[PDB]
This record gives sequence, C-alpha cells and structure tokens, in this order.
Amino acid sequence: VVNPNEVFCSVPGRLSLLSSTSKYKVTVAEVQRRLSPPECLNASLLGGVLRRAKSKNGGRSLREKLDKIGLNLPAGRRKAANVTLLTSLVEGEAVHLARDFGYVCETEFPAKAVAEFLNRQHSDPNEQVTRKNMLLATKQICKEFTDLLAQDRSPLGNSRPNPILEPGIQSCLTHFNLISHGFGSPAVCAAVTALQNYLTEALKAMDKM
Amino acid sequence: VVNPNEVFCSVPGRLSLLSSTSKYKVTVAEVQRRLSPPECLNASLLGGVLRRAKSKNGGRSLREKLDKIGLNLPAGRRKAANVTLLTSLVEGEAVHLARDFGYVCETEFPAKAVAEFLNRQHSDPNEQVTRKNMLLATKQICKEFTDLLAQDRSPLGNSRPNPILEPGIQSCLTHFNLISHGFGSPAVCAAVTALQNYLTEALKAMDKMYLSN
DNA sequence: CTGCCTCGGGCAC
DNA sequence: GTGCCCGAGGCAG
Ligand SMILES: NC(=[NH2+])NCCCO
Ligand SMILES: NC(=[NH2+])NCCCO
Repeated sequence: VVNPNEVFCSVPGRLSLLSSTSKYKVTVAEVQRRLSPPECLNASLLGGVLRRAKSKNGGRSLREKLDKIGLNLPAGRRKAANVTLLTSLVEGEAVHLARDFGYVCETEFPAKAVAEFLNRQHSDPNEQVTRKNMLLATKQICKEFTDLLAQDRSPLGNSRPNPILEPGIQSCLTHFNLISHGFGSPAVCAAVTALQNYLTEALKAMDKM
Repeated sequence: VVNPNEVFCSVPGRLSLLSSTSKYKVTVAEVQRRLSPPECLNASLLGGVLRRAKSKNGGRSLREKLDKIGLNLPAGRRKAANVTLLTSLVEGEAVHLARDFGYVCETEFPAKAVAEFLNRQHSDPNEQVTRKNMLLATKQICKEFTDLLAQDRSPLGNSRPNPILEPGIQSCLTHFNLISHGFGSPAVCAAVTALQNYLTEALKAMDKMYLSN
C-alpha cells in the first residue's frame, strides 16, 4: 500500500473487461511527472488521464485540488505539443499493458513456425555455419540491449530508486519513460522476447540437422 | 466508406484524450473474429469490447443483433479467462496503438545515447571488428524477421487480402493477429525499429569515433 | 474547444 | 451472471 497522503486519486483502468482490475492509484509524484517537462499536460488533458467528468469549471476544481497538495497548474497552460494514445495511460496500467504484451509475445507469438519458415529460406548447405553465427550474434546483441533497458531506474508510481546507470544515459531513458508513462522500455523488451524465441527456435531447428 | 451493411457498430476509442479520434467502425468480420476460435468471446466480453451499457437484457439484445447478421452466439458460452488488456481493443484502436508505439520508438527512443553507452561497454580495440560484424548481422537478421511480419495478410477491419505467404506460416501469423486484435505483429515491428535505430547509431558512432573525439 | 446530459460500466448483490 | 444509477465522456454546438 502507498501512503494515502501520497495518493492523488484512484482511476479505473481503460483496457479492463468486466471489472478485471481494481482501480489504479495515481500518486502526487505521477501527477507531478505529467505536469512537468517534457509533456507539461494542462488541466483538461490531466483531467482525461485521471478519467474525471468534464464539468463546468472542472479545470478550476482540478487546479485547486493540485494547489492543495503543492503542485501549481496555471489556468492559461496550453495543450501539450505531442499526445499519443500512450498519453491517456496511468503509469500502473502502462506497466501492466507492457507486461501483458510480454505475456502474449512469450505465449502466443509463433516463434517455432517463424524459425522453420525463415531457416527454409536458407537451405544452401554452405551457408548454415554463417546463418548460425548471424543468429547467435543477434541473440547476444539483443540481450545486451534489453539488459540496458532493464537497468532503467526512472521514477514510476511512488518509487524513486537510486539509479544504477550514470546520469547521462539515465536522463535519456527517463525521457522515453515520461512520454510513454512507463510503457516504452518494457514494451520494447516484451517485443524482443518474440525475436529471442524465434532465434532460439531457429538455432534448435538447425541443430536437429 | 465501408458498406454500412458490413458495419456492426462504431466504438469510441478507450485510449483517446479529449475526443482526439472518430469512433472506430467494428465490421461484422471483426465481430466474427472475436466469436470464433481462438478467443470464442461470449456476449458479456463482446459487450465490453463494443463498450455497450450493461442494461436489463443486454446479453439477449446483443445475441438477437448477432442472429440478425447470421452469427449464432449461444447464451451459455463459457467466459474466456485468458483475456488480456489487448482483448479490450477494437481492431482499429489496436492498430492505432501499434502505430503510435512505432511513432514513439522512431521519434522519442534515445537510440544515439543507447548506442554510445553500449559501444562504451565494448570499447576495447581488440573487439571492435567483432562488435561491428555482430551489429551488422543483428541488422540483417532483424530486417529479415520484420520483413516476414510485414507480409502478414491476416484479415483486419473490412480487409480480406489475398495471402502472399504459404498457408502454414500465414495461419500462425493470423493466430497472433486474432489474440492481439491486430496489435501484435505491428507492435513487434515498432519495437524492432527502436533496436534497428540503436544498431544504426552504434555502427555510425564507431565509424565517426575519430571526429567524435 | 466547452460542458450538458446520454448511456457506459464499477459495483453490489 | 445481472443490471442500477453514479458520473465519465461523447457529442452537440
Ligand atoms: N514485461 C516485459 N517487458 N516482458 C518481457 C518478458 C516476457 O515474458
Ligand atoms: N478461450 C476460450 N476458448 N474460452 C471460451 C470458452 C467458451 O467456449
């Protein structure tokens, strides 16, 4: 449980069917990320992220709620320059969606059929050692890439872990965290799971011959 | 315009802020995909996908609407327990979410900073020829992998294109289309553009190492 | 874009 | 599994 003093509000997930998920907690720290660069969301956009009724002067109620817990959101703030579907997500549901994508990549992506099909496009007996080395090289480069993304210690929810990466690379990974509400790096890792399962199945199928 | 006779209903996007998207059209074809293997959604889950009010006899009216277009959904069909957050999506929003993921992987993923960091972890002179060849092999294998996914001709929306792949592999790709509502293969291609950009920037930072120092 | 008032869906049963 | 009624947000304007 997050300290209730740190909870700005609770928000029902956007992507749940038949009340599959409990509401997500949205912390002061999360709201502060949405209000700060690079997004600088305004009252109207943040009201949408928080799934709040569009009421007369709802802008004004949200801005007074923020003022009480120490965040200043001016009435005159323009709409953000770059909005995607990821901008709607609360950080809990963004992380949950990336884990779901990782789950479907691991359990539904046809890695073995893809391996058999692509191995079949290279049936010259004199290119098998080359293809095998290209596949091993791909598995190792992709592992180093996803090991770096897994060392991301960008703040999410009420967490602010000590960084393990140097500040330069951590500020760049934090930028990708902020525009994606935490979806980006874990979703990239989720997809590379489909690629790594293909590469595993391709090596396994070659090694049978 | 999609023939209105082929449109089951229109569904407001779940991930749109401040009315940024038109309602998505849901074709009869899309509904038939959700009701058929592998998902076999029941009336209650399909009602959530279509974002319909849980009204008195909502199940019955949905099943009557489905019989009028020739789709038989038995009232006793078991409730699928392997639903994910992707199961909530209409196909138009699933593809739009994959397109936006592709857009942030192309424009906001810090491929150059990641290239510089990972080149620095493997910066010994004695490994720079092997690293270059591993980076180049990674680019070629990844491009071949995304080229196969780009040849998927799974039905989506009102589209039923002629397959360009053999039926076996097309069948397997369609399975991943159906469980992800069209998100899966495009989202995997989106992420692999972030990896491809890292590989390009890693090769260019090695090429320009002298001028960089 | 604002915000009313329809109707989606969290919730209790 | 059903479906009320609060309140999110679709849509009118
Ligand atoms: N959650 C994730 N980023 N997924 C990667 C691993 C899939 O089991
Ligand atoms: N995924 C499923 N097959 N579940 C649905 C059960 C109803 O036949």
